[PDB]
Amino acid sequence: AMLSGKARAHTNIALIKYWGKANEEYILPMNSSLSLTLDAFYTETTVTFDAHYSEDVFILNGILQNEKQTKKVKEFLNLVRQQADCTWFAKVESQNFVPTAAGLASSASGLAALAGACNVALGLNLSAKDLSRLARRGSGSACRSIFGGFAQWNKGHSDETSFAENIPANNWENELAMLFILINDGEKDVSSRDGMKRTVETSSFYQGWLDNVEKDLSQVHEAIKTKDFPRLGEIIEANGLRMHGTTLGAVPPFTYWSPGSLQAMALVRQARAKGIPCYFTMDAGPNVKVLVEKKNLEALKTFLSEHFSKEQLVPAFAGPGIELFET
Amino acid sequence: AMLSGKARAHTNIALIKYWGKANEEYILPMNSSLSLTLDAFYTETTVTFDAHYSEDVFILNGILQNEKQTKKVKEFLNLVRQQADCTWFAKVESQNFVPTAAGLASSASGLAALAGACNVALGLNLSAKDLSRLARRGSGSACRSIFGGFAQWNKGHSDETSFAENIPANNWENELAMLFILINDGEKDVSSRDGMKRTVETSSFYQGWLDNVEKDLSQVHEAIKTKDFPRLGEIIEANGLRMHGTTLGAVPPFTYWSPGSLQAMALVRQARAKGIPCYFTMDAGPNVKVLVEKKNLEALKTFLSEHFSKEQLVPAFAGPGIELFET
Ligand SMILES: Nc1ncnc2c1ncn2[C@@H]1O[C@H](COP(=O)(O)OP(=O)(O)CP(=O)(O)O)[C@@H](O)[C@H]1O
Ligand SMILES: Nc1ncnc2c1ncn2[C@@H]1O[C@H](COP(=O)(O)OP(=O)(O)CP(=O)(O)O)[C@@H](O)[C@H]1O
Ligand SMILES: C[C@@](O)(CCOP(=O)(O)OP(=O)(O)O)CC(=O)O
Ligand SMILES: C[C@@](O)(CCOP(=O)(O)OP(=O)(O)O)CC(=O)O
Ligand SMILES: [Mg+2]
Ligand SMILES: [Mg+2]
Repeated sequence: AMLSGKARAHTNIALIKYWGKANEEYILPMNSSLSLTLDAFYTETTVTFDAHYSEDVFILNGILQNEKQTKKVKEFLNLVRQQADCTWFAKVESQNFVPTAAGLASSASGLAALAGACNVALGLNLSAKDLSRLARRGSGSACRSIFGGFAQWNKGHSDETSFAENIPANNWENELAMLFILINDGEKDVSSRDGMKRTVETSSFYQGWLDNVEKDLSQVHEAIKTKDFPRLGEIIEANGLRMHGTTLGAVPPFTYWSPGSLQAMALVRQARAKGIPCYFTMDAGPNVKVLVEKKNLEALKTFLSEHFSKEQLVPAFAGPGIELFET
Repeated sequence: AMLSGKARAHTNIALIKYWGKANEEYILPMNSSLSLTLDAFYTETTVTFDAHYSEDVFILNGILQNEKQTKKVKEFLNLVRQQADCTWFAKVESQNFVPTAAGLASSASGLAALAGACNVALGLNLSAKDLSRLARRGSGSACRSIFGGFAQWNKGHSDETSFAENIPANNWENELAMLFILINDGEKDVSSRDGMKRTVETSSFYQGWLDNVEKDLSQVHEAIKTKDFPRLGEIIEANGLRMHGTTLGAVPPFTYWSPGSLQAMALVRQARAKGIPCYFTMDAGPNVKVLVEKKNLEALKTFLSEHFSKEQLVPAFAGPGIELFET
């Protein structure tokens, strides 16, 4: 009496940020977002539901995860089980294909992969849209990893209308790259879920954030239509900076930046001034991702080696949507 | 046919920031502010108006200043001359008593001192209030350096009603200190005048800044009345962070922070967690000022030597208002 399934899902990085929930229980977002799915970084996950299991078990890179480390996994299992009316404990075994000690965020690829594996195990037979909705409920950013290339998460107004979709771009995503700059001098960081909640509830800058998301999204779409990279880059760099601005107005205020983050951001500006078109973005942590055209990627990598070891500079390209496998 | 005068004025650091002009021509501020005048850092200035001078001349620490370096000085001379109906070119000789290469902001102490010296030379015989109004027109933050200890700049609504005054605190300012952490890894920085203008005109976060200044000011006043240092510190640290937040929402966005600024801010947080009550604040540049009680200053200095040379840690205490001298 067992049911099992497997999936592989790639990470995505938001160019227009999701920051703050309109509904915390269903992870309905206050604003729509837009991401690029990447090839380099991904998660492979198997799940087994078995009547003979005695508790939920989560293994990550071969290491048994403790209660706190399993929290998003455990909550997703309960909600997928309630949706299937399944009463069995599960075993989740996941492997993250990210660079050693990089400290990448893996909730997007991990919960997306877990959602795909559960869809297979429990025979839910979900469409891509409904698979995105399911993964949304484990982690908002996971719903975009269902899709490859550019994807948009439409905020919607309901569990039924909040989900992601691919954005066709005439293969423009295949001309682009993202160079990760790995920064480790970071303080202990508020989780994305807790930080965005504190920002929604207390930041005097959050209305300014909301008032600007939709125009940024429209201009990303216009830029994609004309393959206008400097225009894309200027929009997404300011969007990310605006997102981080909101945490300095929270109560108490906080920042995700480390000293190295600022050095990296300053160097991106110098690279642009030397004529290398490239634009930075940060999520809920100190790493700095640099959006650049493929033709300019080695120039950018060379320039940045003056201050960062080669271990600290990891390129990624456009990647595919989720893949499901039977066991 | 010559007229001369001299003044000494001390720097002040704003605990509640002035950020943005409601009227650029007269430097009427969008919000009121509140500062501590310091003992360690000051400017001495002599001015001579002479019918036989052939142009305005500004000497700073014995170095002839070029046109761009003289701009605020030159503009103040023209406006004080128009107020006296004086037609003579001037020579300004100023010396800044600040630490070598520290990169301290000297417009407050320098324009205040210049205003005091011109008041003497031209026999304007100004009250402290009217001297504050005069200095306001050269540089907003200079109007607070007329006064010692705590001073408030009331935004007013007119050239007549915008000026600073001392805040009596039952000598509480004499129990306090400010430890400067000198940071030099800073990019080339937008001037305070240009940055605050860009923030007023373009930042989506500026309304959030305005909406919070008056409650911060009220709570500083309540804290002064009860000599409640942790309450003072929490208010002013968040006020400063909110000020810097506004520049990340400007168009284009920018920051005054350097990598070292963030390291310093993180270390202040660690110091507080080790039980040292201290609170940071930054102006339009990378240096970090740390407000601390005198009894806790050497503990703070010791703790911080783990990451900064002793040249980088300069203490200051409460200081006096402006002093005028005849020639
Ligand atoms: N490969 C994986 N497979 C399944 N679940 C995973 C996983 N990697 C992480 N998780 C789950 O996601 C949780 C971490 O997600 P969370 O969103 O809080 O952090 P993160 O890594 O995405 C950085 P941030 O908090 O800034 O978004 C882990 O505690 C675990 O429950
Ligand atoms: N000791 C002094 N005496 C007279 N004028 C002085 C002076 N020191 C500086 N100044 C004047 O003030 C100008 C600098 O003021 P400004 O406000 O732009 O810079 P600042 O040193 O206060 C840092 P910030 O721009 O961040 O406030 C100088 O160019 C000069 O005109
Ligand atoms: C900063 C971000 O990466 C936010 C990541 O937050 P999460 O998606 O991890 O949060 P939950 O929805 O609460 O699970 C920006 C983005 O991915 O859009
Ligand atoms: C960041 C601040 O130090 C602003 C200093 O700005 P200035 O007073 O130098 O600007 P102008 O009025 O245009 O001369 C905060 C403060 O002193 O209140
Ligand atoms: Mg995450
Ligand atoms: Mg100044």
